[PDB]
Amino acid sequence: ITLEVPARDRSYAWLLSWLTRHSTRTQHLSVETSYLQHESGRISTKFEFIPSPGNHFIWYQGKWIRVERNRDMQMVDLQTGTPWESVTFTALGTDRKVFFNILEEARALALQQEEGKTVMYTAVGSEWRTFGYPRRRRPLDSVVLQQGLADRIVKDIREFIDNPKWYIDRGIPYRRGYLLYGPPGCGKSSFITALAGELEHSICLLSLTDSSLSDDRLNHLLSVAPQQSLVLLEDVDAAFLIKYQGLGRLTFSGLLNALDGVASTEARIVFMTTNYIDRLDPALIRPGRVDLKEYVGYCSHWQLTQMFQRFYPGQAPSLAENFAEHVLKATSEISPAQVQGYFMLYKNDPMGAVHNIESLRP
Amino acid sequence: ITLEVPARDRSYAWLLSWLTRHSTRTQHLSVETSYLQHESGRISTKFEFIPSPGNHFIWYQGKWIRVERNRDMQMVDLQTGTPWESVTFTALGTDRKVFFNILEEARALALQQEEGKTVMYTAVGSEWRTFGYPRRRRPLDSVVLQQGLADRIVKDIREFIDNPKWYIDRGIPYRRGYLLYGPPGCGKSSFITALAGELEHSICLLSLTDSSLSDDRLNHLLSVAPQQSLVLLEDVDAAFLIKYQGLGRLTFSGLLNALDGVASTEARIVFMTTNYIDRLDPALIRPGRVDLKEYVGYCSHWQLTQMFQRFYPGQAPSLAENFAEHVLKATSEISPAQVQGYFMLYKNDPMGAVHNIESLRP
Ligand SMILES: Nc1ncnc2c1ncn2[C@@H]1O[C@H](COP(=O)(O)OP(=O)(O)OP(O)(O)=S)[C@@H](O)[C@H]1O
Ligand SMILES: Nc1ncnc2c1ncn2[C@@H]1O[C@H](COP(=O)(O)OP(=O)(O)OP(O)(O)=S)[C@@H](O)[C@H]1O
Ligand SMILES: [Mg+2]
Ligand SMILES: [Mg+2]
Repeated sequence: ITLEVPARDRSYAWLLSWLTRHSTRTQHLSVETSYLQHESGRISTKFEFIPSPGNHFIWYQGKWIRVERNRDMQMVDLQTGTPWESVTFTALGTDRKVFFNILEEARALALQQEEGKTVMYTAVGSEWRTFGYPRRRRPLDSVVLQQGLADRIVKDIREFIDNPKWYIDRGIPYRRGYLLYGPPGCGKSSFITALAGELEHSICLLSLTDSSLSDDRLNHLLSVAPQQSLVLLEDVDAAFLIKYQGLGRLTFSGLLNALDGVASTEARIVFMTTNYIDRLDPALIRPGRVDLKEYVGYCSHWQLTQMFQRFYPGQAPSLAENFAEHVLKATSEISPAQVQGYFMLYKNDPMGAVHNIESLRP
Repeated sequence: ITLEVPARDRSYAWLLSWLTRHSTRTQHLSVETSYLQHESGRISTKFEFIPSPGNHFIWYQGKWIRVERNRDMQMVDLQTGTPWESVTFTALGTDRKVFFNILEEARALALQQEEGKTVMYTAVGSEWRTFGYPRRRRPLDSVVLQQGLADRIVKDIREFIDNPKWYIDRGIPYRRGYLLYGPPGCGKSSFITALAGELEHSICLLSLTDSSLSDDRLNHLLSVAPQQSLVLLEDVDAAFLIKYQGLGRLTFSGLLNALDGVASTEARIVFMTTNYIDRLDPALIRPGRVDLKEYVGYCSHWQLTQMFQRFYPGQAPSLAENFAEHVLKATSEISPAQVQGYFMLYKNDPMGAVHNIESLRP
């Protein structure tokens, strides 16, 4: 008779979600307490009732079905670092089309739960797991970069995603990589978040300086990356000097051969972020691994004008021009974050913002 | 009565494949979720239904057969680092020819699944395992090397494979090795992939700087390498200085005696790749271990001409000559990867490619 055993690998989440959502008559429940991010930032705790071992029964269209958890917890391993957490579906039939159907429905509901939000994955051992809960999509119009830099990057990445046949009919690998660099507090990580929210993509964070990251495990992680997901390497310069400086068993050649080597996977987009670009070996930022280097730097006239128009909507452009001129006359280099803080002091008080410029001259 | 116990060693894969393919009436299934690389790069997730413990039955020609998995998971070891994963075939006969027949059929189907693709193996402990899924065979006409370098290597390796009797009638060992060296971004790994795809061979990656690689384990791995497979050592210079610099318990003499020693195996082809050749000890690149050193270097006139003809098919040769002349006049040394990126900017716009050459002068 029909029987299915998920095995707890890159599928467990979706089936748990469906189990909770559809049944509504189940017993042997549990308590999963977590945070929920309501509108207006006022978080509140929330309970999800999820299975616990013993026999659970569900009536979905057609025949009765018996689902179950078989957690005979012998877990001497890091493969889960928790009980093995099997699951079981079964039913008194021998036409296994309906089981395939229910699982695909679970996939559909899972991918539909995140409609206007941004998932963040993370590395658990050598697999990708959800991390926390869906975040709020930071709009892309609220990250003011230099004149004609966000449009360039967005256009290039869109062109990359909507021309896969041009890469195959010439034998090139279907990969790409980007590198944002510049001083501290200038718009790298925020732009990455906004870009991920504009392309309906997700994010997958990867911390090289981590105690459980061998070259083989890294080569396996980037190959099993979720579909339609940006991978991200934050501060890749702090990992190497052509010599490792972190806790772990990762080398330089392993990284260089995992990004672009002989057994690298297709349809992958990697971002890197660094503050200092002189400490990066030229064998890691050459074309093939990193096809677009961009410098997100200190503010200029246009940036300050646009930031002023963002914070105080409903003012004449003359006031914004006055602000930009005064600030850029006062101090030579000023990052957008300092300007953000300065506006954070004067909420809904544009005149006071234009009057108290002299507090920025360090 | 007839009974067989695979023992989970260099055979498990093929029997699992046959179990899935032929039965179609099995129960106690499972869920193996993975990626599938359709045409046009648009990957999609995919499910394979594979066995799970309990009794499975199959009707293959002749007599009924009872197959089974006996996973009584006690796994305190790295020999599998997972449950022991036995398998069992059995049948009410005493003529053990048919079992041999079914296993050979499984081997046939397994070797036939990969028809126009390239397998990549990897090192799991001290055995070779499949890694991911079959890749797409990069054509050899899309890797433009110097004038008469790919033909030379391909001809030498073909002559090696099609004259095994000349090596035995003179007592020489039936081994060979190659070494590609040169600057970064000049065509080493890509050429290795193309060459493996042209000879219907496979690839077996080996990372020396790995935490679980003793000299004995290495001597055992290269002896149990799959049939018709290139072995590959990427960045062999970063492992030694005549002193180890990696995580592991590997030495120099162990490597030198594993490649060519007293207990080295026959019918083996090894590739090495390095950027710096001066840091290699002359006792590792002398003849016997490495019989052909080649320098894949910066571009020249002919390379640029051929690359232009590859990217923009259907243009007059005059335009390609103009491009090559202008680029080689602009900058002294330019690698093929920079040229690839420059063409990646101007898609299907040859005139713009010939006009915007000056953007390469650094
Ligand atoms: N162009 C910009 N427009 C709006 N806010 C910006 C801009 N650039 C930076 N910021 C502000 O910078 C803050 C954080 O930006 P980040 O991208 O994290 O800076 P950063 O480069 O990561 O600095 P480090 O090195 O990580 S401490 C946020 O509060 C943003 O509001
Ligand atoms: N002769 C060539 N023809 C076409 N593409 C080439 C050629 N040489 C290099 N490339 C490009 O180089 C890229 C990677 O080639 P690789 O062989 O990996 O370079 P590499 O020598 O491995 O550099 P490192 O040291 O590993 S960063 C691919 O995108 C190729 O298109
Ligand atoms: Mg940051
Ligand atoms: Mg390489």
